[PDB]
Amino acid sequence: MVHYKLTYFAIRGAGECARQIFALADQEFEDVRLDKEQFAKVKPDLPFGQVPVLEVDGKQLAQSLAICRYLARQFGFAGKSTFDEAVVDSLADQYSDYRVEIKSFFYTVIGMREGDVEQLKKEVLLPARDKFFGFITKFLKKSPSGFLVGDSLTWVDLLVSEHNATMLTFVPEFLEGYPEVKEHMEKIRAIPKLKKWIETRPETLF
Amino acid sequence: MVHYKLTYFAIRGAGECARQIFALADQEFEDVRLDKEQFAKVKPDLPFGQVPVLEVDGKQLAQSLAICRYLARQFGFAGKSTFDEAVVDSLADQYSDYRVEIKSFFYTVIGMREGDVEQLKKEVLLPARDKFFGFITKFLKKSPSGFLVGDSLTWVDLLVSEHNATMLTFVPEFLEGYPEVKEHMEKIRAIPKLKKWIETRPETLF
Repeated sequence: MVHYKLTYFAIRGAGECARQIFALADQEFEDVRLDKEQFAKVKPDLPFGQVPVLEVDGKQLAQSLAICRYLARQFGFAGKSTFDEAVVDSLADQYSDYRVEIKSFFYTVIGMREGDVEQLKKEVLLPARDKFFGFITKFLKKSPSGFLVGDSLTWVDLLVSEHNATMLTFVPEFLEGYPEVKEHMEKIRAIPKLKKWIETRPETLF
Repeated sequence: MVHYKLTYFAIRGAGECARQIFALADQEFEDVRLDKEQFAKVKPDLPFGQVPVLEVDGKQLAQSLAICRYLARQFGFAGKSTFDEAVVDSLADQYSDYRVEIKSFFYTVIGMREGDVEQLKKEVLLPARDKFFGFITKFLKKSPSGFLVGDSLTWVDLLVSEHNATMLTFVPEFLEGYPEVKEHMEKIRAIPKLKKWIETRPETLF
């Protein structure tokens, strides 16, 4: 069959969505986890000199979003129509904008950058999250099934549920003003094959 | 009969790549260009409070990339295989990473934010275009046909060529060490249905 290989760091981060799609599909893949120094050696061979990279039968595909969308389409977690597919897409991009907003908080909290936590929480993380969650919860309120688009799992469900789960580990009161978002993170993560993966996957933080 | 409406500002920006596919596909649409006050009355009703928004028989879709991809799939400008569609997706995502890096210089020229144009250009813009252009050149040099993916026009071809033409009007030597980038811009813009649009669309600053 198709051979899949995902090359990324030894964290969840931007590789985890792919992993979560594979586990939802019962799809074997080679899960290759690099440290900093091995990234430095292989990166000139990557399409944009960056991880995560997906090879399918040796053919490279980079960019988490493009990878996550591709695998979802292959295994039917993209949306049930091309329009719902675009809607999934639009939420995943809104999520990414958010992530750009908070890049200075996250990289400080994960100990990879210099800065003041509580202050970067106040001025950068909490605003950015309010806007993002404000929009996310409108989608959730118009969804009786609890999934972000339609009434079936799509790849954004994973992006957002997994990020929230990670955040709680750094910011215990992250879901404070947002009961729907919390309900969503628990609904997605209790999906048996996903649940199995969260239990068995390598343990990192973030 | 499918009715399309594009809602955006009186500006090229995030709306234009949608407009260009509509030009290539010979597809009628309502080009709705709003001002400050108009946007503000409508803002609460947009899915993430932002334009561009596309209405497809009344269904809203936000986020420029989600929008262009969806349009591209409809009219055969997305890629020839779902993998190629992935690779186009990833160059679009790289393009946007590069727009995030250059934001600071972009809002300065545009007269949106403060900051020095000698500084920001040397320090932010040109090293970022250097990184990015090496990528685009690599895909170009891999292509016998001139497009960035495959032997056919794709929607990242439109985003990349429209940004270069735009940047060219703030930075006269953006593109000086980069003949194949220039040839790509010239080649995409000469496509007759797109040429006619560039010549007939309203003239705006950006």
